[PDB]
Amino acid sequence: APPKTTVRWCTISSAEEKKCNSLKDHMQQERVTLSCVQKATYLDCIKAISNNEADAISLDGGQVFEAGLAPYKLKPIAAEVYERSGGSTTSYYAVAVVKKGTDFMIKDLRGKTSCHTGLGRSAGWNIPIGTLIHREDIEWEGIESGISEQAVAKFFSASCVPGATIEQKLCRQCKGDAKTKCLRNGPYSGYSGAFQCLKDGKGDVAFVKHTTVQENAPEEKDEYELLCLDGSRQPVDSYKTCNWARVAAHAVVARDDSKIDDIWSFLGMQAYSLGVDTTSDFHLFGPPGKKDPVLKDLLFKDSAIMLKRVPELMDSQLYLGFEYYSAIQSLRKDQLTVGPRENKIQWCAVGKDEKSKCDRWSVVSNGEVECTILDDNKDCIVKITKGEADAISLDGGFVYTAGVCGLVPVVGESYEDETQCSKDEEQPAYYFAVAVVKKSSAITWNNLQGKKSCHTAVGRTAGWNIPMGLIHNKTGSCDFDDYFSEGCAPGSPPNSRLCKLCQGSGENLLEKCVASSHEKYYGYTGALRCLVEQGDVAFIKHSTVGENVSGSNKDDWAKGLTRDDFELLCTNGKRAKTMDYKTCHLAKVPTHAVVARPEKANKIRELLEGQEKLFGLHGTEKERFMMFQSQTKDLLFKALTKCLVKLRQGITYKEFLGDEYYASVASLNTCNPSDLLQVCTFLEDK
Ligand SMILES: [Fe+3]
Ligand SMILES: [Fe+3]
Repeated sequence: APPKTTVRWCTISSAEEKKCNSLKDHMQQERVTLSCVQKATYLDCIKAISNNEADAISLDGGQVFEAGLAPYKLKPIAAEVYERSGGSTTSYYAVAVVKKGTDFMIKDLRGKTSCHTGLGRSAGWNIPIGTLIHREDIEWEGIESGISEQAVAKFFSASCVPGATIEQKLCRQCKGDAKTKCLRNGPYSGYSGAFQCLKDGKGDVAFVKHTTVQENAPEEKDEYELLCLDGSRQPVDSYKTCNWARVAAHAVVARDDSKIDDIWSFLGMQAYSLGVDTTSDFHLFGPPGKKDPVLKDLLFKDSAIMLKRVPELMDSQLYLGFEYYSAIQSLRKDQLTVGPRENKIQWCAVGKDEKSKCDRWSVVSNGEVECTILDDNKDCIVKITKGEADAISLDGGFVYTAGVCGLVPVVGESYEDETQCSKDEEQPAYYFAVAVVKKSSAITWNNLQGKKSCHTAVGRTAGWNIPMGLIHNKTGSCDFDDYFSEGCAPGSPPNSRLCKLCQGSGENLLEKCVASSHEKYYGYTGALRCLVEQGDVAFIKHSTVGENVSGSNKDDWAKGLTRDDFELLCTNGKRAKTMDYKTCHLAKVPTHAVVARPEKANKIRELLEGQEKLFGLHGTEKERFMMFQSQTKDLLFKALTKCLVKLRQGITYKEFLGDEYYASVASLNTCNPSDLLQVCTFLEDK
């Protein structure tokens, strides 16, 4: 994506400002050219980037955190990649390195001396200080107006903690001048300096990363060891079973509101040219048998092997994870101490009709269920990943996109009241993907190209995945929009051909193609209405038809209706009667399931057995409120849900979906993963 612009890099040391000037000499000869600015701190760099003075910096996990907060909301545009044998990674392990032969365990660290990478840094500060507090060791039980975070000064006798401008005990083991021993860029900073601090005997432990012995002493690795959390010691190479955490790689932050394309163009180019095996001398990442610590980790960490572009949906919150974001938070802000599950579950509700239905559930339940609101499914999957909402019942297609994201199926929606439900329950039986047509017996399966189709929504089992999975296999073109003549598939780009037949809120202005019941044509019932009113095709499930037809839907569009007005389209070319599913469907597909973070999932499940005993379809207070009946159409739960089938503990979204449906939504998504699917693909790594 084209400029011919300068990118203003922000360096926070003069060593690093020399590797940056050597790099803009290495391609003054490109569309995208570099410029270098030097600031004392990365925090002078952050607001340098807030104001439009600078354009990039590769910040630690810890300082990507603070760059992502207001009044500058910089986001991660690329990440460092790292391994040896197995592949590449987007993360690293914080370790606590000790000398072989000293004899302290983790219990015994008090009145010891520590070498730190820096103040506010992951492996160096956040991981190990945060872990000491949590265990009991560092005694800090907040800043209400409690004096505080440098209470490590009390724990450690003296330390070397670069950036500390509060404590003196913390500046104490640092080599260098007087003014400059305790600077960020000072001699005992980074992984490599904190390692040297320990080599020297200026600390008893160094709070470093998993490659720090090997980049600094590959030669004398047998002389060092790791300090495990279980009150044992493990060898240098046993860090997979002896680390303190796994944090998000350092990553390049840049204004959201700007030129993230030129920075990635420069970076993409640079790396391709001056990468790991360059064809001679400028190396952007190059780290052998120890150099001088101040020479290490300039621009990018020496252990970085590539720079991986970060999907546009990612923020810092999402970038760091739920655990690490919240661990920063713990120590970084207030004592947040007796509210981990705040015993109300937050339901995620898509748009205003489900909100009102939810709100009623809250009332009625006596606030056992509480409610969150969002405009999309997509947006609701983000809140859950982020701990801002806890659960949502989703179509199987969204189950796939959610499981990719780390969320797990809790209860499967069963559409037999009847079959599978307790003792009764086996596995939520599967429904069927179907193609519905009207009167005209011209239209066939094999004649749809050019038709005027209708879809439940984009990325919905029945409404999109089966239909488009199937068409796409035929054609082998990622052209979806340009197959049908015009259509409705809410959540489609507004410009699309597939945003053409949507009618939004009534038609009454509001919102012509959103994926919510704010859109006229959203859901299974929404796209039958499209058939009836505009559509040529309706991609729906097997009972839609027989749910709204012969006096079942009492809407005016549906008023006249009968199942005689509809037929099904077979894949063989032929047609059939709606009341014939087993013999003429698009495919047999898994049900709708409620998903949650895996930690949350066993008290969601009892919440729901609780609520179902009361508001389910043989509920005790079902006169007060029936959970599975909607005042519009499907709202929270599909409207003819009979019960919620319990998934056994630790079931993955793949096992839930099965291999057929797993393989069709994988294969379809080889073409145009949505932004939430791209954030979550990235993050399977974390
Ligand atoms: Fe780091
Ligand atoms: Fe569905």
